[PDB]
Amino acid sequence: GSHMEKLAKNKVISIDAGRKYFTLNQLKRIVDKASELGYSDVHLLLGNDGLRFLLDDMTITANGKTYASDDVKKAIIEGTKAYYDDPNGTALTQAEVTELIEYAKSKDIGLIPAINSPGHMDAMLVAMEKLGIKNPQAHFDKVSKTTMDLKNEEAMNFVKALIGKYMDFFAGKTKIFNFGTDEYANDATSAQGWYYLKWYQLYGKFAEYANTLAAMAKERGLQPMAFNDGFYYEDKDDVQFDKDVLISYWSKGWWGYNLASPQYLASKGYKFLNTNGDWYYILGQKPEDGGGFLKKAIENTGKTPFNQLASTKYPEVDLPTVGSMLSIWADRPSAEYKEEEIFELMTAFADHNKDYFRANYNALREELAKIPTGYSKESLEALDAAKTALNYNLNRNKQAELDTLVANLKAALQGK
Ligand SMILES: C[C@H]1N[C@@H]2[C@@H](O)[C@H](O)[C@@H](CO)O[C@@H]2S1
Ligand SMILES: [Mg+2]
Ligand SMILES: [Mg+2]
Ligand SMILES: [Mg+2]
Ligand SMILES: [Mg+2]
Repeated sequence: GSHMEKLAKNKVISIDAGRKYFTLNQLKRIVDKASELGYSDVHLLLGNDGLRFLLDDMTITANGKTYASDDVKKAIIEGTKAYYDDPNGTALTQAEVTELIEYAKSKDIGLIPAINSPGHMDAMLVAMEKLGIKNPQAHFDKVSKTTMDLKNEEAMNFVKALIGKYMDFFAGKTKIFNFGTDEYANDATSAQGWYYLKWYQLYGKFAEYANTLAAMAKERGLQPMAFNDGFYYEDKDDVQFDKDVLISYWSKGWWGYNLASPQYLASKGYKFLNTNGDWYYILGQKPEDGGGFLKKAIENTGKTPFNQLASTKYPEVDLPTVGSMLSIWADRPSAEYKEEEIFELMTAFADHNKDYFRANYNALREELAKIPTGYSKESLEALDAAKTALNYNLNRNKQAELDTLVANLKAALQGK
C-alpha cells in the first residue's frame, strides 16, 4: 500500500540452525547484513530435527516427576548428535542467544525463534528415550525417526513442558514464537502424514496439540506462529484450529499432500507471513538436483512478487499478509554454509523490493555514537539542526538521500 504500510511489513530471513550448527558470530553477521539490507527480523529455527539451544536451567516437570537439568541437557546433546554430530558445534547457550537478541535489538531487528514439534523433532525423541520415556515415536509404515506419537501421553506431556520452558525464556524478549507443525511423520508415510492422521482418526488429536501450543504462546505474551501444513487440511473444517496463529504459508503441497489453500485459510480469518517456497535455498543444492538451488532462489526473488502466496497468482489473488520470509534450509546439514551465498540471496530479495525494505541505518548509528556526552552555541545549533534533519523512515530506494543527511551530521560533529 502506502510508503508507511510497506515499511510496516515484516521482511524476514529464516535460518535453519536446527539441523545445522551456527556460531553466535555467524548469526550476528546474518543480523548485520539483515539490518544493512533493511530486513525487520531474523527467523531462527533452534528446534528442527536437531535441537541446538540449551537454557541454563533445563529442569523439566512432567508426568508427576521431575527430570534434572543436567540429565535433560545430556539427553538433548545425545539426541542432537544422533541426528547429526556437527563438527562445528552442538547447541547455542542461553548467554549466546540472549546476546544475539540484544545485538539484533540494537539494530532494530527482531528475533523469531522456532522450536519444531510434533514433526521435525528427531533430537527430542532420542532425548526422551535417554530420560526413560519409551517409544515416543509415531509408528506408521515404519517407526518414525522424526515425529512424536500423539497417543503417547508421557512423551506429549514432556514435550509440552519442554516447549513451555523455551517459551518462558523468549517471553518478553521476542514478539513471536513459531511452534512449527509442518510435515507430520513424512519419513514414515511417504510424505502423507496428514492422510495417515485422518486414516487413524488422529487428526483431531493433532489439532488439540497445536491448539495447546497456541494457547501456551499467547498466555506468555507471545504471538503464536506455525507453518500452514496441518491447518484445515484439504479445506475441511470438521476439526477446528486456533484462529490467532500467524500462518507461515509456504506451499499448498503436491500430489497426495492436499494442504489447505491460502484462500481457504484467509476465509477462516488467518493472517500470513508469506514464506513462499519459490525463495528457498537448501545449503549445497545444485542446479542438477532440482528444487531450491541458489540460482533458482535468486531468480525467483524477481519473478515471484513480494505479496504472492504460494499456489496463487498475484495480484489476481490478493490475500492479506503481514510481510514475507525468505528461508535458508539445511536438509543436508553437512553441506558447507557459505555466508556470501546467503548474503547474495538476501540482497537480491531486497533489491527487487526496495519499497518494502528499509534504507541502511548502520552508518547513521555509528555517527550518533560519536556524539560527545562547553562548546560554542553556534557549533551546537548546527549539530542540533543536522540531528533534527535525520529521517528514520527511508526505504532502500533512498540510500543516497540518507547518506547526505548522515554526512551533514558528520560535518556538524567535526565542526564542533
Ligand atoms: C516448513 C518447511 N518444511 C520443509 C523444511 O523442513 C525443508 O528444510 C524445506 C526444504 O526442503 O522444505 C520444507 S519448508
Ligand atoms: Mg520400523
Ligand atoms: Mg472453524
Ligand atoms: Mg521463503
Ligand atoms: Mg559449514
